[PDB]
Amino acid sequence: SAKFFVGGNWKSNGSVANVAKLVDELNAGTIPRGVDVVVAPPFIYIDYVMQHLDRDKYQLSAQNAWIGGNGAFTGEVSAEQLTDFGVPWVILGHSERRSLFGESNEVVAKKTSHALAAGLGVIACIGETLEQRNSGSVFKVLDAQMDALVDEVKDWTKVVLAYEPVWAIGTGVVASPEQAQEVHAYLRQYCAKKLGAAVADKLRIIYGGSVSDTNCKDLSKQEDIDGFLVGGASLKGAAFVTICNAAGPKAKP
Amino acid sequence: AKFFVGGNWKSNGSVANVAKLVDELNAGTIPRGVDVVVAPPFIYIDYVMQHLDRDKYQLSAQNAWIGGNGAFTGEVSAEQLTDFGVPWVILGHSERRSLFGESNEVVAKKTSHALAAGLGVIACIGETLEQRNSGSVFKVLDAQMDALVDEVKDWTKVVLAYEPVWAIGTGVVASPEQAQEVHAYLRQYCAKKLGAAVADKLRIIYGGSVSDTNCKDLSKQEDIDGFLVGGASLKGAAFVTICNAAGPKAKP
Repeated sequence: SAKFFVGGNWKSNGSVANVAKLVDELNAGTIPRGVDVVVAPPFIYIDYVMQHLDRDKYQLSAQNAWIGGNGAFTGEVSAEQLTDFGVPWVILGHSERRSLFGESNEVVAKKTSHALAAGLGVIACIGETLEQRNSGSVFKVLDAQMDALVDEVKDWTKVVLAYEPVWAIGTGVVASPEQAQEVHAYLRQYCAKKLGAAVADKLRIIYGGSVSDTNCKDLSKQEDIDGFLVGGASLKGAAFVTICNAAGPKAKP
Repeated sequence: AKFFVGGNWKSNGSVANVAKLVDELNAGTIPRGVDVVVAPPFIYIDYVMQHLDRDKYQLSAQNAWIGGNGAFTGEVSAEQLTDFGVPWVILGHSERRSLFGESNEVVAKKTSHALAAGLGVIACIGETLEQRNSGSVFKVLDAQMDALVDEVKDWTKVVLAYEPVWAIGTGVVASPEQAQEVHAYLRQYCAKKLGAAVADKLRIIYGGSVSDTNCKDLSKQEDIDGFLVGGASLKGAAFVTICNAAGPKAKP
């Protein structure tokens, strides 16, 4: 069992007209019954998307959350401020923060366990780069990114494990179905050792490559691909709704 | 001069408190002719803008991204703030510099980028306890203020906030004479490099452990044009008191 998870990370994008336009487009789309669909607008627009996105079809998310609680931390938004505000999800550990802000695995893991205890669900992101794929380090790279999460996370009920290959995040070369499946199969039978196949067969291992309307078809057929983390297509309305429909029989109604 | 009173709520807030603070801020009266600026965390900027008094307060962002839009998970751009209605943004806060590693040049780049995007910047500077105990104070500000003068090409919409790191949450307050000495250096160092035409008009506000108690004594000093308030900005009654510390430094 794994309700298909399509995550639409808008990333640092959007105007007043565009967010209201994308809300109208996402509201006009029809999502198949039994699919978790989560949009993640940048912090300032959450109050509006919370108030204007159709509550039955989508749930909200935040693109980041502070490692600690409240206090004197300028700029950061706490994981407690979010649950009280009404946001149910948060993306922690994107490759645009592991690299550009120096967020290590132990920080992202601690960032997730603090957000879990704050009452949130975490779309915990992992993945290697072009530097690591060629050197064959994908074996170690994910096992070190994952162990930190296992070292911290104590309840995977609300965790969604996104595999974003950085050599495929912003560059448009979507990892082929047989590539992004051989990695997802690892994470499944890897979470079976540390946790236990009962938890692993229930966990959602979505995919966070360069997903579009075209290529989600052949990815969603793969066994250990339980969903998508969509970035560029999530800014286009019907482009996101198409990918939210590629679930098929993996959608528990 | 237009006495500049900032209020940086920092990583604080709830649905009740943020709402409660706007009622407390809308309640008190602000002297006729004072620039007062509050900076809630990002998620509450919508509510405050639609509830805080237009005619008595202005909004501010606690941070902005060094670049424009694009694939940057989490961050908020300077363009995303001007179209939203925000007129101000605090950049280079001492908690940003130390915890997240905002380099001296990044903070300068963040200030000129946010200026060219239609915003105004409350530029932050200051030294640590490591930097006063070794006497590196005047060297640090010269380096932090130089990098700005490099990027910033119009100081019309820039408020320069001095923030002693040793005098933040510690509770220690840079005494009225300690914070007037520094505020006077920065002015003759802005006449240095931008001429006395820019320096006299520029707003240099003090950003230490300001409260309704010790705001009366710092507001009288010569080169102190206001305050960055962090902790006392969360009490609507105490913050409006500090906004009245202006007196003749504002007038209309």
